[PDB]
Amino acid sequence: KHLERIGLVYHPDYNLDLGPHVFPARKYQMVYDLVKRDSKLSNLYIYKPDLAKTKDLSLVHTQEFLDDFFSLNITERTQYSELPLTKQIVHSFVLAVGGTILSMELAQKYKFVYHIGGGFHHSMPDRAEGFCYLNDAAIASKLYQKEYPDKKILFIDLDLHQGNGNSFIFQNDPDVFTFSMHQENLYPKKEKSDLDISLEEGIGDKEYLELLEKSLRKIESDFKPDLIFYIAGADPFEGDSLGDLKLTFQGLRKRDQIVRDFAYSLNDTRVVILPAGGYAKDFYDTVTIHYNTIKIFAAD
Ligand SMILES: CCCCCC/C=C/CCCC(=O)O
Ligand SMILES: [K+]
Ligand SMILES: [Zn+2]
Repeated sequence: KHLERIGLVYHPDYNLDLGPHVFPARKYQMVYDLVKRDSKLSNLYIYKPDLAKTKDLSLVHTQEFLDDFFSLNITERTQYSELPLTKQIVHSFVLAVGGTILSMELAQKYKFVYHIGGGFHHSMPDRAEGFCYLNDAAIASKLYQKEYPDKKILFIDLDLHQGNGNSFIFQNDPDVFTFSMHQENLYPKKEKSDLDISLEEGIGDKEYLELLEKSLRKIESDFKPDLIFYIAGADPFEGDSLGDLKLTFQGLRKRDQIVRDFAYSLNDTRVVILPAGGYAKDFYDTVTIHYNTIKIFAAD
């Protein structure tokens, strides 16, 4: 009964100008600004992380990989990232891992924590890929598991792309369940999640949401989570420049509402919400979709 509805995590140093790169790495500050500009949401508490500890990074990542990451070294461990490797990028990723860990800690007092940052679901123990250098949700999961050895974690991954890093890290862990709905013909090389729904180009709201509702029933038939990481990507949007799925703004809202309501129906459960991707042709649509997720989870 102590639980408050929703808190936010953010750090302004997440934001980077990546120049011509496809990834809108300044989305975070504008999602944050839309929150600040809203008279309802501007009343939520915002928490700021410190840099994640290297010892915590090591719960998921190999020392060889961390050596290459921190030294800005170009090797097989870093060269598949599809991103530059600069001190600013290192700094932004280590802060964001700190943010996702903080979000998970905040789930002790909030039903929902929306992290305006993170969702690095392609990051592997020994190699970066898919614009992801460190695995924020995997690291936070390992910490949560040390705190609560009996508790269970569900990843609901509704970003356009499979959460392969998470599927791989948790493939032999019975206390973690990975669920993903993703476009099948895109990056990445597919791992075996606990439940994968392979989507075809052109899927619309009705079919997508039907598959989601069915999938959540399937999950709960097999698995009762205490903590959920909801990877609430913006990239299934019909206007996305990378994806070919055709979810509307209202479809993405309904998606978020379905996940929200699934959590509400499980009394002990808490949710950390992570934005992951989004490549709308209009940058402002990406921002708007993430803002809409916050508004959904914050709703009366
Ligand atoms: C903040 C600067 C660094 C770029 C952050 C990249 C985050 C990638 C997230 C997942 C990609 C996707 O699933 O579409
Ligand atoms: K996904
Ligand atoms: Zn994505």
